[PDB]
Amino acid sequence: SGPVPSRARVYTDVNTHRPREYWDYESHVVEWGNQDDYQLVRKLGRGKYSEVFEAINITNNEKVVVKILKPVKKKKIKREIKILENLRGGPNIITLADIVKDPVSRTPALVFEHVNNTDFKQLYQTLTDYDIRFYMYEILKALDYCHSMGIMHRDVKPHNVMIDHEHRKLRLIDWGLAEFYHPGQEYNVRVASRYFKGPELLVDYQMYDYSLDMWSLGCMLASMIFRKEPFFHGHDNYDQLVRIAKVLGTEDLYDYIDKYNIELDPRFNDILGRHSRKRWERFVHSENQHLVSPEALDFLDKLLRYDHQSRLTAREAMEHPYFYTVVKDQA
Ligand SMILES: NCCCCn1cc(CCn2nc3c(Br)c(Br)c(Br)c(Br)c3n2)nn1
Ligand SMILES: [Cl-]
Repeated sequence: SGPVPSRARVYTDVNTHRPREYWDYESHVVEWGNQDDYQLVRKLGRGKYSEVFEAINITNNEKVVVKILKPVKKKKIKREIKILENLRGGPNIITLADIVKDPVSRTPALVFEHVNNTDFKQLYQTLTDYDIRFYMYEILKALDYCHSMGIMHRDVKPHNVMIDHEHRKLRLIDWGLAEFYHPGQEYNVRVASRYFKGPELLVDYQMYDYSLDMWSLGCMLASMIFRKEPFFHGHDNYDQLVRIAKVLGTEDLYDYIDKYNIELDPRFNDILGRHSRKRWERFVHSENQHLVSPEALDFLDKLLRYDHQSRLTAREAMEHPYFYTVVKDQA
């Protein structure tokens, strides 16, 4: 008996109703510009599968960010580009400015709009209760859009969220793991970062959807309001589930496994054990209480679910009382 199939509650067939070329990214033709149009100023960091540089466009003298791609399948490069082009102009989505190759190394490079970003290691420790609600709302705008455009991000984490706190603007970046959602498709579970992997990835359930991003959002929200980074601190993919089980309890976990008839890895049986579902007040203490509210806990609780079908959609999340003040001020 194989695993029970699954479909997305929302935006299920959006890609099917679009032209083939929208999602069939393998056939997409790429027009490569010249890297000589950009002069690298300084290195912004050594990314996961790239080298990221701040650069200036010598044509119009404007600051950009050049992301030199590390050698990956051309198929995946076309995917990231096509997804970036499909989402351009969208709310809080990073803007792909250009696509170039170095004249010598012939190495593919992506050029993005610049964002005056403050790292979350320095920023998140300063954010107020409102700041969290505000920026969470901005990410939801991005998630709701890309989900509506038939795209899972599959790598939602603080490092992929550039925040210009001075101008209160937010950009969701790094779409290299993003993929088009098609109903019935079995996806690779080896995506996202370990601390932000959804349970479906940890138990190897391949037929997931947009709701994967909502779990990652939940992990982010938990780490911010509780000031515990990361919230689920596992030492590997297996222990990660154990860390989650020690919070959400093992009862809902095994029910989740039974519902989708998931064949659990033989390793899991001993390390999981038996754990109760903890109350969120346990994580509330003297230093984080000013960020924790009954609305926040209610909203967080509806993001962090084993059953991906039972998690809030992005739009549902935006309509939560947690964001009532934010919505009002944006009018
Ligand atoms: N934990 C120690 C601190 C070092 C880690 N770290 C990572 C970063 C982010 C660097 N960065 N900025 C980017 C901008 Br702006 C754009 Br636009 C794009 Br696209 C990318 Br990819 C960026 N990466 N800071 N500290
Ligand atoms: Cl959604």
